Amino acid sequence: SIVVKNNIHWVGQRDWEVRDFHGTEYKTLRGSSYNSYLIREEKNVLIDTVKHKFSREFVQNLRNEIDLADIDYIVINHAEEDHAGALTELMAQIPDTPIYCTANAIDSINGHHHHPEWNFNVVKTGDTLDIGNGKQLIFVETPMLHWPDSMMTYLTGDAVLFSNDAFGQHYCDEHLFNDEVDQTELFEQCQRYYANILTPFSRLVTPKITEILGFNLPVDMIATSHGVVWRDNPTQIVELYLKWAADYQEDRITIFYDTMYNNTRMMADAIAQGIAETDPRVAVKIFNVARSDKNEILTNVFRSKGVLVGTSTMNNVMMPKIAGLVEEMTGLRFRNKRASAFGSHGWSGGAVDRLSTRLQDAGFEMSLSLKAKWRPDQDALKLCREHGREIARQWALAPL
Amino acid sequence: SIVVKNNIHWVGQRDWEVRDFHGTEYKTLRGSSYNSYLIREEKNVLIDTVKHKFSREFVQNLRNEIDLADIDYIVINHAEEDHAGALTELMAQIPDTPIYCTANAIDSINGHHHHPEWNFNVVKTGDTLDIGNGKQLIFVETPMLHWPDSMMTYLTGDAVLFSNDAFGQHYCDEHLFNDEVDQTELFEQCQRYYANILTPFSRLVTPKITEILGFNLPVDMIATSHGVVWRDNPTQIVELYLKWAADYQEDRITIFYDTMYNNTRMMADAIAQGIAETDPRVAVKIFNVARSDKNEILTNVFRSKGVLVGTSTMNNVMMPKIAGLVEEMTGLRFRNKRASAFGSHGWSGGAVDRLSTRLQDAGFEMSLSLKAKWRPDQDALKLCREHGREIARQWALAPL
Ligand SMILES: Cc1cc2nc3c(=O)[nH]c(=O)nc-3n(C[C@H](O)[C@H](O)[C@H](O)COP(=O)(O)O)c2cc1C
Ligand SMILES: Cc1cc2nc3c(=O)[nH]c(=O)nc-3n(C[C@H](O)[C@H](O)[C@H](O)COP(=O)(O)O)c2cc1C
Ligand SMILES: [Fe+3]
Ligand SMILES: [Fe+3]
Ligand SMILES: [Fe+3]
Ligand SMILES: [Fe+3]
Ligand SMILES: [O]
Ligand SMILES: [O]
Repeated sequence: SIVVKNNIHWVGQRDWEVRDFHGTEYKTLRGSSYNSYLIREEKNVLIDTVKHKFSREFVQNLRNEIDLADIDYIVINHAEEDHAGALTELMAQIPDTPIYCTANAIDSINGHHHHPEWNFNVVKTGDTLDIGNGKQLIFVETPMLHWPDSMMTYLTGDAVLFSNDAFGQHYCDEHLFNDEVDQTELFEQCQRYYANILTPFSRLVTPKITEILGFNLPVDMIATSHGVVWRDNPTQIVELYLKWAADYQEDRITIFYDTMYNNTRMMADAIAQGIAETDPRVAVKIFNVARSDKNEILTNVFRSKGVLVGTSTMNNVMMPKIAGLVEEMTGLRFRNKRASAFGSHGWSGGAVDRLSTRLQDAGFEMSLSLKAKWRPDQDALKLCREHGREIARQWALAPL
Repeated sequence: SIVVKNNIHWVGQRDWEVRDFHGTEYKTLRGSSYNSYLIREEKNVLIDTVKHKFSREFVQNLRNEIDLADIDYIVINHAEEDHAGALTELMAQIPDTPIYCTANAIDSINGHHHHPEWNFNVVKTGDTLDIGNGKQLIFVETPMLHWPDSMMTYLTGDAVLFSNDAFGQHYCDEHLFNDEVDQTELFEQCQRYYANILTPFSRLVTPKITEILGFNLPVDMIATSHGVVWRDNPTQIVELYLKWAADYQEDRITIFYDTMYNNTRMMADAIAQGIAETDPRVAVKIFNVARSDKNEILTNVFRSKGVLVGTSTMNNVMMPKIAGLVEEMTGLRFRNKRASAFGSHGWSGGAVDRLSTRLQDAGFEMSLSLKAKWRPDQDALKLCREHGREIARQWALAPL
């Protein structure tokens, strides 16, 4: 194990090979980690666990650190499989150990493990737990961040905020602290995390952070359930969350599409040029949804002021990958963004209008659509380049 | 080149490496071919071409077979890129050569190539073209099979029906004739082709085949644009098309789903058991949409009497891959099929009802949904197994 601070010991699990989270909806390109902590004062407290597949390693490593019978309290900030998956394995050795968690946590913990006979202790915001030596744990309820059972645990004296998922990122490294890792790679994974997971709950992030800051509690470190431990200016990740939650957007336009014969692709490239030559301030990214990483697309959309989505008509409907991605954006609930649909068709078409409607349903302020028949000739590409001009002038953050 | 029959020479292109058709919406696991034919009587006629990427090889191989200036007529049964892609390359050497095709073909050919100065000859059903030696070509319009410009060309005397896409399949082999290849692999690719491409136009297949059979024209061979040439009982592929077009279905149920933590998967496996123990006559297939081949899924759905689609609730909506696949099935327009939605949720759910509605929009006759919270315990799995029982009894093709 690794010493986090004083009597705080990291007993989690690094996952270098992991590439798929939430099934296949979140690609972890730089691996991930599952942070579990063992506090050893007068009382011994285990905070969260690890993935189920590493349950055997978790219990064995935990034995080498401390006798399982000497563990007093178990804390579950979150009952998702990647944090409470090894719970059943552990409770088999110490079934009488009390479990501190939220009321919703009992529903989620029992929902996965089916061991309601366990000794649960429902906690709510303001509740405290003495561990001796003048130190105590303070619990803060954070429902829908990102789960109904989510909560944070604060350790007095050491000033360590166990935030679980919050302020975490999927980044695997042998070093434990934020000031010991690559800053660029760290920022990319942090932003990648919020944009794909916490975006729809942005309206709850600001008020909750304000509430926690209102407690006037000192924060020396922020120990999340994923990635590094924030010790050097740990409040920096909290500030980013404040910015990201405020309907974050840069002067950027993201264009993505699906194509069978590149007709729609040629439209996208023409649109980008029309934008770039109209507003040099705007950064432009283009992705083929079939050839690109879905999570990178969503991260840019989160950063963008507006997007253009392209699709060709296939059997009177839009292409499946485009339909699927739009369905996903509807769940993320992006705010204060604009959208414009485009694409090519053969005869009757109809996929472009279909897509435009669903983008509006997803919450985007819709501009006019751009349509073309078969492969665009020189005259058609002028219109597509013109469409980019019209979009750039409309979506301008400032004059000129 | 290879001799098909008498003065008919195959001048197409085999594609062993090809794995993606229509972008990435049709996986060609056994490669494919692009059949082009050169008829050499008193007149010389080229029927269709090949993919654009093989244009340089096509024109070069064609030169070795015949002088390009000695080619009298060019026939385009279909103006899709995989058949008329090398047209521009060829017309650059012989721009004065007449092109025979449908009225819609001119719109599609010009739409891709942008060379309207070419000498087009609009043809319609019943039109003939003399090539000498008592032989002539007969044109038959087949709109929406699968394109508005689609048509077939019949050669009298030799009794060869150039059907283009119709009765074709994506199967690459060094041997040219159907009686020279693996029959099982051939049938799989043929059924795979119709189910994924021609399903929505099934209402047009029967009447068109009836019309062609009404001409009382002899059929010795059927030369398609993809795969083998039917010479040994060539009308066998036509009979399959008659069966497949009549809202084809076996006593079979296809179950597919997407899952983040296998909760929905455990429901699917439980449902399958409940069905298998209720109706042994039914064949059952199960697929994870994230781990399976999309085209194999659609082929089974085409063969099935009904399907069960599973999804967990993710951000108040369904999983993208499931939403995307449902969008695709809506375009295929399956008929006389039944559907039942299921899936797991965390708290409020809603993805199951959402999916069930879209399945009904896709044309499926909807049965009751099956829902579960978190991971199903023993009592929950009984319900899922019970749901399979209720589905099996309802979807029974015959009593008991
Ligand atoms: C399988 C298939 C289905 C199609 N269905 C339609 C359709 O329903 N309506 C339409 O107007 N065009 C249809 N088309 C024509 C395409 O939309 C047309 O070729 C388009 O310009 C190509 O789009 P792309 O940018 O993806 O290459 C279809 C084409 C294919 C290959
Ligand atoms: C990222 C994420 C989002 C979720 N969103 C919802 C939701 O909006 N509504 C709900 O009832 N449950 C939600 N859940 C809980 C899951 O539906 C629950 O864990 C389910 O039982 C797992 O489904 P599975 O079969 O794919 O593993 C969510 C879970 C995750 C991981
Ligand atoms: Fe989580
Ligand atoms: Fe997590
Ligand atoms: Fe075609
Ligand atoms: Fe084809
Ligand atoms: O998590
Ligand atoms: O085709």
